[PDB]
Amino acid sequence: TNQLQYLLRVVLKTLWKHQFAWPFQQPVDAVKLNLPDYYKIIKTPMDMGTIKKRLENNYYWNAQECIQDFNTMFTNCYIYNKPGDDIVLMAEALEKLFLQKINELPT
Amino acid sequence: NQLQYLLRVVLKTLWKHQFAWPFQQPVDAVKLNLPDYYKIIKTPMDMGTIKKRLENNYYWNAQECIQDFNTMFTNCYIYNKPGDDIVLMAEALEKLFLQKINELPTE
Amino acid sequence: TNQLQYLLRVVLKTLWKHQFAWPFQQPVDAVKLNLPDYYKIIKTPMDMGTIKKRLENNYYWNAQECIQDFNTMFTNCYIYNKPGDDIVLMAEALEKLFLQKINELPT
Ligand SMILES: Cc1cc(F)cc(C)c1Oc1ccc(C(C)(C)O)cc1-c1cn(C)c(=O)cc1NCC(=O)N1CCOCC1
Ligand SMILES: Cc1cc(F)cc(C)c1Oc1ccc(C(C)(C)O)cc1-c1cn(C)c(=O)cc1NCC(=O)N1CCOCC1
Ligand SMILES: Cc1cc(F)cc(C)c1Oc1ccc(C(C)(C)O)cc1-c1cn(C)c(=O)cc1NCC(=O)N1CCOCC1
Repeated sequence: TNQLQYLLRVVLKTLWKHQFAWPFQQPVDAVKLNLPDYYKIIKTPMDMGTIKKRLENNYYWNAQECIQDFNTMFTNCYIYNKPGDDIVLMAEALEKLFLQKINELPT
Repeated sequence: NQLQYLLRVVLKTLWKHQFAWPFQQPVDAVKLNLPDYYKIIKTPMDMGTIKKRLENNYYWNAQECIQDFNTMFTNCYIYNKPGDDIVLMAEALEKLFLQKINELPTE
Repeated sequence: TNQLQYLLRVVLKTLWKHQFAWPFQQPVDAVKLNLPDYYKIIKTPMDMGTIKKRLENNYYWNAQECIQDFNTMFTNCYIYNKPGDDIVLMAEALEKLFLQKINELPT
């Protein structure tokens, strides 16, 4: 099986279905929340919404580039928020699940 | 790629046909007052969805796409009486599907 | 690498950034601009928008089909408009650039 297929049909599907996915399914809406510093501090934004489109529209060079985007999504969240926030536990849980599913990856 | 063939040849052929229109998007059970449709048919399918899936790198391979076309025809034959307009249209389209699927490459 | 991937991430990216891209990012709206003859003279219309959808959705059989589309876009423009017209000077700059990027295509 292709790596990128797996990332779409398996890795991403699992994370998307998951309970805590909703804040990561579209980008952080800085106006709606009142956080003018978000686009200042977070240099390269990223969300599963974006990732899903990239898989569906032939953007990624290799599976290593799609994984990059996942880590950036997580690392972004951890930078901008203080540990033990609500959002951060959510991210942490998703990254747990994410990292499980990478290890099953085709080879 | 056989998937290319299913998009560019098989699906265009079927979509362009006169009988396609009821199979180009889901059956809208609300509009038809068919509240039993979504309870009887458990995997609904249509060319709208199939098209989307080919355009968005969903399928594991050509043979999963063929499964979807079959599910489309057989859902029709499950829900509807034989000899109904809808069922004769489905049969027309399936005949034409089987012709086009024969000249499939082997990759 | 796959050449289609190159056409998406490098060629089309570069052309779409460019200052003169905007009139070529969607079909030439003959009704808006008030050109009844455009669609009689131009038998195969084309634009960077349609090429993009096509790259994003697995439409192209191979990379030479995509390259023809880019060439149709320019020639259509030279056919329909007069020399010295602005749109032609724009397309000419875009074509220049297109041809540079095409000379670093994977093989
Ligand atoms: C504000 C908030 C309250 C809450 F109880 C739970 C969450 C996840 C939450 O965070 C979000 C809620 C909605 C949205 C929308 C739909 C606008 O994209 C985003 C977030 C949010 C998402 N992500 C990925 C973040 O990194 C941060 C988000 N919220 C800003 C935030 O965490 N805070 C606002 C002020 O700083 C402390 C808490
Ligand atoms: C209702 C109907 C009348 C007709 F003269 C021809 C058709 C094809 C027809 O079927 C449909 C018409 C519209 C739509 C829309 C566009 C709303 O999705 C769907 C169908 C239809 C499509 N498919 C694939 C089906 O299996 C069944 C559909 N309609 C309900 C239907 O045919 N019946 C409902 C119960 O009575 C027996 C027949
Ligand atoms: C009309 C016009 C005036 C102008 F000052 C600069 C341009 C590029 C221009 O051309 C277009 C402007 C907008 C649009 C929109 C965005 C609506 O589709 C299209 C064009 C246009 C684009 N392309 C690719 C063409 O080949 C021709 C276009 N316009 C009609 C046109 O250029 N002419 C109309 C008849 O007179 C000679 C010039």
